[PDB]
Amino acid sequence: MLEVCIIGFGFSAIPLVRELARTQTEFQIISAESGSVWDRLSESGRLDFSLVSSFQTSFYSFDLVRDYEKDYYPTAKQFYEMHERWRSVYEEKIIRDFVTKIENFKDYSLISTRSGKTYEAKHVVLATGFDRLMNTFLSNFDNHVSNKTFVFDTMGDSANLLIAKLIPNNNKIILRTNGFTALDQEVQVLGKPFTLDQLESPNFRYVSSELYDRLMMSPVYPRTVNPAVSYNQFPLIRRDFSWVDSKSSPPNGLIAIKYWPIDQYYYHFNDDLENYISKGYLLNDIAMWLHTGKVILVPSDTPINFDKKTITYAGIERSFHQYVKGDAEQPRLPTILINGETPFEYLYRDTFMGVIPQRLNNIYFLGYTRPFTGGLANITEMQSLFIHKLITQPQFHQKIHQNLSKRITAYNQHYYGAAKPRKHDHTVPFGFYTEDIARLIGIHYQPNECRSVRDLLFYYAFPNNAFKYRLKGEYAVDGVDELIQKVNDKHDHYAQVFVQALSIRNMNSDEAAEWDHSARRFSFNDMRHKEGYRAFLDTYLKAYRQVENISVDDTVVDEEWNFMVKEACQVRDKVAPNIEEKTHYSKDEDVNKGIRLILSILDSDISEAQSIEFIRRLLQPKNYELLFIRES
Ligand SMILES: Cc1cc2nc3c(=O)[nH]c(=O)nc-3n(C[C@H](O)[C@H](O)[C@H](O)COP(=O)(O)OP(=O)(O)OC[C@H]3O[C@@H](n4cnc5c(N)ncnc54)[C@H](O)[C@@H]3O)c2cc1C
Ligand SMILES: N[C@@H](Cc1c[nH]c2ccccc12)C(=O)O
Repeated sequence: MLEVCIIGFGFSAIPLVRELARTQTEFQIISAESGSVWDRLSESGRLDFSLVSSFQTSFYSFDLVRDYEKDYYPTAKQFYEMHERWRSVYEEKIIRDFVTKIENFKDYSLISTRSGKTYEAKHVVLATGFDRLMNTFLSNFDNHVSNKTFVFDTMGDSANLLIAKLIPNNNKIILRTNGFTALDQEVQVLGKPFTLDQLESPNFRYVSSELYDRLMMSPVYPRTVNPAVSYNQFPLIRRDFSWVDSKSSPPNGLIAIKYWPIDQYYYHFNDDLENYISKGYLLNDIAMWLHTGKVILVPSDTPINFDKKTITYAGIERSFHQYVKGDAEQPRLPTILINGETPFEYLYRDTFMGVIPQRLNNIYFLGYTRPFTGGLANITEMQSLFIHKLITQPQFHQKIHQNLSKRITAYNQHYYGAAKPRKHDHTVPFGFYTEDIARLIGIHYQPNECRSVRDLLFYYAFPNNAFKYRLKGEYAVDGVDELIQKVNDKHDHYAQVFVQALSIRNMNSDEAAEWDHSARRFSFNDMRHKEGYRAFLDTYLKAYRQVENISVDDTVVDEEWNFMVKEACQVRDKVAPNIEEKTHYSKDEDVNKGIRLILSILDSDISEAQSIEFIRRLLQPKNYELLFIRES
């Protein structure tokens, strides 16, 4: 009888199928003829956008070792073409059918399909993706609508893309909001560009969770009074974070939108705008929309008349063309019967690492963990190794399952505290998840085995991408050595991120907050770098309309709209004039001097002197314990 049956083949299943093939483990795939959202967009000519995740976190290690030459954000078209490439490789192992039920028994599961053919398999892996009504809404969007008003009740990456397609046709956008977290998907470090996933250095949580909190959360929590940051100019973007009860930050369950800042979009695309726009690189700078009044934030209880399609704000009954509210993504799971009898209910927090449900036997979930930043590939590549190791090695299967409920309890205590399960529990920081899985599999690194300072840069500062853990050991991929070499050379061995931690080692969280925003351009939501691109924004809108073959009238200054903009930006108009011109930009000075210190001792063996003390203390970090990794 079959050893492994995989249900669903799109993107998440790729690395697991690759490993089962290499161990020549018997397996079968069943995926529906229907296809994915990527197929639907392909079939309607709608793959004209880009990923919000960098290439090095969005493509699998066995592609990166062949294809990586620089950091960049691939297009949707590039993403899907990689999906299809791998489908052509394994299509002979795919039965085109739709799974309707799984009866889970002691040794095996009985799988049913719509064609009526049944299958028996010892191990069952589900990688079927998620449902979103927002997908159908993008597949039916008319991008030639112009001179209209739109009302949004949710803000997310899908909503942000629609706003980017609506802005150039002179459409006005109203956001009825209880706040959202937005982050520049690319930032500058002493002028040079870094995708945000490059600057997370997540293993510094092992030094101290308080130090790691100071490294990451001042752009998310309103910790600085600096009047240049968007959460001071537009306080309706602030969310109610009272649910957070973990000492691990960024907390599991936090989601952010990643967007092109206009200064970085200009840097990359201004010399060939019409071509870049047509390739899928669209300007989606929400901070620029608020700055210019093209998007306004209004209180979440602003009244809407759905009968008349009006919304009333600033004393104005504003008629609107369309109202938009996105649904909750739910996973696409078939009916699963505990013991062939009891319906199973999915709950992310009641599974181990989002993969192992504790009510079932030999059933695994692949692709249902979401990364807080970067691509899903980092997550699904590590999940695939975990799953493959579970399927093919009984000693590991037993070592994990013998205390499964206790591992889940300790995991949840660490990352959720006493919070009730939330809809977004499945979102995790990618460098915590890949490192968590690595330590479970045993392909992690050990902080105490670093010899030189260059070793400490790799352990702590080099991003915890899946390929980081595939240089040596059980899941080693050929070519990973040159890839890490390329990445280090191209990012100066990540000395810049390492120096950030050193600069804040003795600050409290408010000192750290103001230090983050003392740079000439701080990483995220710097409102000082918007007005200077007003001219370019007009060039962008003209070029966008040329690509879309549309004629649009911008002569009518919407006076009603201008009035509503003025009402909505009163805090901005008060705090923005407080923006200071400094003599010293403290963060820029500290990072330059810290980088020059590190590159002079890069090759020194572990043997300012207070920085020396800090660096030597990285060999035995005292917050290294993760109790869900142990077998008691
Ligand atoms: C608009 C949009 C933009 C995105 N952008 C990014 C991005 O920039 N970066 C990123 O990392 N991720 C992004 N994602 C995430 C994206 O969902 C994943 O990267 C990927 O598409 C999901 O892979 P999957 O294999 O898990 O699901 P899918 O690709 O949806 O594959 C699941 C497959 O299983 C099939 N299937 C489902 N149920 C059954 C069943 N019962 N029986 C048989 N077959 C079944 C489906 O038909 C489908 O073919 C985006 C998602 C969307 C919707
Ligand atoms: N540590 C870097 C990058 C960073 C901060 N907060 C983040 C949140 C998410 C991703 C990256 C970051 C900085 O302070 O600029």
